[PDB]
Amino acid sequence: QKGLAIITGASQGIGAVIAAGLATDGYRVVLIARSKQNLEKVHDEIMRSNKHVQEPIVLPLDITDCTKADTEIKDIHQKYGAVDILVNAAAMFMEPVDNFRKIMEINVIAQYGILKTVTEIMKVQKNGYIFNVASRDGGIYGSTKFALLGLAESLYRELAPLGIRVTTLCPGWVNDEEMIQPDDLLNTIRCLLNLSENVCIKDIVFEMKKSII
Amino acid sequence: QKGLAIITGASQGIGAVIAAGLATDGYRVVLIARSKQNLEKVHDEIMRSNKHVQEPIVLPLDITDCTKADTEIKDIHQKYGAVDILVNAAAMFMSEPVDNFRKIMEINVIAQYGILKTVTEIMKVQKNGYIFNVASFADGGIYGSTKFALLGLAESLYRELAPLGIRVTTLCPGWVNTDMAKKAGTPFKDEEMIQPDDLLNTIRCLLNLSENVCIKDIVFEMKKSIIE
Amino acid sequence: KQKGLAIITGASQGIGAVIAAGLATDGYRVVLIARSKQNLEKVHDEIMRSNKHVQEPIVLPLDITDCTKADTEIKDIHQKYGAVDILVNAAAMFMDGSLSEPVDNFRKIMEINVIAQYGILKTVTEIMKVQKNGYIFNVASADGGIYGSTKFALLGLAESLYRELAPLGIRVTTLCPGWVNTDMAKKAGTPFKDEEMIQPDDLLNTIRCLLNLSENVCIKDIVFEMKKSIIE
Amino acid sequence: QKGLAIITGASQGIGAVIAAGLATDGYRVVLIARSKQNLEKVHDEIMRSNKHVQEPIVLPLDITDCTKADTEIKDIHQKYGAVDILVNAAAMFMEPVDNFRKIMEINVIAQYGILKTVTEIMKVQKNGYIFNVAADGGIYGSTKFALLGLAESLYRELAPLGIRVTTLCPGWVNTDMAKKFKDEEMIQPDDLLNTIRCLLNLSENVCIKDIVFEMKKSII
Repeated sequence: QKGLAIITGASQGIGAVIAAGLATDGYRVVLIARSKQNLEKVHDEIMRSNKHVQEPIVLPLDITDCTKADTEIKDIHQKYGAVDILVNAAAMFMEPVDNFRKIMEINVIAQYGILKTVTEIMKVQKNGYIFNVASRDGGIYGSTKFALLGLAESLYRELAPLGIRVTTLCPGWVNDEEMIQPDDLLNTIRCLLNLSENVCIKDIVFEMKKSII
Repeated sequence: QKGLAIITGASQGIGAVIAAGLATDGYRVVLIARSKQNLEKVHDEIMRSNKHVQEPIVLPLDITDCTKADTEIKDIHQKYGAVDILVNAAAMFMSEPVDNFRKIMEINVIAQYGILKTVTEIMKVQKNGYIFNVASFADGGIYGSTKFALLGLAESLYRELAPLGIRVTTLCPGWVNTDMAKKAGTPFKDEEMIQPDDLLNTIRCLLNLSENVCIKDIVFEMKKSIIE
Repeated sequence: KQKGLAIITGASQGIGAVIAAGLATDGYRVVLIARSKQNLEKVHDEIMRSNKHVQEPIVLPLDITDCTKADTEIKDIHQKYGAVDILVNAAAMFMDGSLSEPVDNFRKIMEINVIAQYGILKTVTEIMKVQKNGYIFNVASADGGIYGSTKFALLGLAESLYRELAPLGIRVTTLCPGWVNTDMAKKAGTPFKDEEMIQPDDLLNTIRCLLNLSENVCIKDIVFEMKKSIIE
Repeated sequence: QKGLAIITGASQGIGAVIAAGLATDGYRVVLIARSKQNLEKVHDEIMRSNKHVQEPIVLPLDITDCTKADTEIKDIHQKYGAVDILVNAAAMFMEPVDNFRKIMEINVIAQYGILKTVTEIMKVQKNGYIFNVAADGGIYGSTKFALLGLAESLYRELAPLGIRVTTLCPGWVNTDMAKKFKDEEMIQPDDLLNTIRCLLNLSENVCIKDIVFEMKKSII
């Protein structure tokens, strides 16, 4: 647990909890989002709750701005070294056609841009771990949800032979503790990071007890 | 009485086969593809091969232009009546990846969404209809993302349209023996692949099932593939 | 290619009875398997009344749990009538044993549904393996896990024979319908109207469609859902 | 307080590694298998391997003998109390007809029997966790699916009762049960042990039906 940890949706909920979780674990986290108001908030807390932490890297950014987002990340790669972890924890953004195109762009294209950038870096490293946090209208939501899965699926198979691992975590509801707690997703990741170097888990599906029956 | 059967990618391969077949069965097929010229040929072949068939409607169209697609199809519906079937048989399309990824999503997913929205609007009003989807390697995940997005779309509509009386079935064949197969990178002999008629006859079987039977999808596999 | 023998289990009623009838009308010489000789004969007589010129159905009074007697009878018919083109496993699901110990009920349930099925399969597949051709069709349908386990065991069996038999020219397809409109549905007290359910003919017509696909086309399974079930 | 942790296939391989792991963690583990002496080994290793540990109960038992198994498990429950965990790590025992019948008895009928007994107990406690470790004519395939259908069935049947179930489906794991091709860089038994560790620590309302472990190698 020594290199950088890029985390989208880092200023809120799950992204924030995992950011503070890996920072405590030793990684140097890169907090991506927009609010150089909400991020710093995560920055200050992290380092105000730890005896010793590498200190978070506040990178205000709109990942939907693909070109810029790619520049920002590369720059961060030039200054602070290798990237060991990428956690896609950004919340999903749910005339008809125009809206569907817009939902695909923000939820899938942008994500693809980030993976594209971070994957080039990791392959040069022959190592790295990618974590995807999912969830679970004439098909808008479904098409978008599967688009991300199929993307994860493809990367899983082609990045494995190169030492890079991909795991998508699919929980039902998470924030009332009748749901899946954010710490559950964080601890499952710590477990993942600690498995044998040759072990690959495609994904893990988290279901709420109440939802089962 | 058999109404309209709209087929996309109707000028070549699987589409041309299913279109010619449904026309023979008695539907008035609407042939959609970019080339007016190549569509007229499928149209010609049909008239020629059938004694009594409703003349296919040649609709040169780029489904990417969802606005034009909606207008044209609704005009056809107003003029010819009920739309019984939609067969999405358009071929899968595949300087900068991110923009390339967008064009691939737009052409394969966004466009089909447009056609599906138009047609389902018509079918929802009729409280009847059958939608068939014909589906079919690294690259940073572009191919799989696109494919899964179509299935996710299909999955959602299957559930949403069921109660309205509209059925949806996605057909997933491995390599299919059409000219498009040879021009693609097919390493198998004609015989070894899934045949075009297999898909058409499966669609024929689906159309004949009782009204309340729903089959989300049928996966077609090559003996050869299983062997290997 | 002349049409040969078509063996149907659970042929005296329900879905099996309907498929057997249709296959007889299609030209196959059907072998009706079930325990009731009386009821098998009624099916035999009904088919002949529907069409007197059809190949005459072979009535085979059998308890398929008697794997040895099943093997013997089936093989004699193969010796007698030739090539076995089709096997349809449509015997109903025996789901309940009135006994004290559940572990014992689980044994009996597994014996009657999986081991028995395995037996029939073993006999017919070795016949088809010699022929290098044939088509096998399976009709699927707080237990403490007893039901679910028996159901998957059957699916697990089908899935492996699918891969195992494909290269031998033998195809396997499992049909998984929700409620089907037959007398057995009535016997099971279905809460649905007849038309609301999947009709028997849909399974029969789907089997007919599979039999006409090109020889190299393999479809492991087809799932049938009732509009209502989805609407619910 | 941590109660009993029942482990089948505890005398060797994965079950062995899982048993010693849970012992070190705090549970009083019941070691089930046929070889008494081998169960003893695990017992003593665990003993000498930890400064302090609840002493493992050695239970020489052929779970094939259902009635005896149920009895033996009830005594331990009577005598020692609550059952927190049940780890089915027993190996897959593999006229063909009668042979298939035997394979089902040993692998599925027997396991059902164990689950029945343990489930009854956890039912009352309203708490508990069950962990499953997963030209033939379809025998192996059938058996494997049978076990899965059972686990899937219980998964949603026990969830509302406060009892969780998770099936761990690994590929090749490096245990000496290596009768039969990879170079000691398969799945390590510790990976399964640690995964179970993680699952035990998740919120009590989170449910994970199964986890598929693959070899970076197997994905060519």
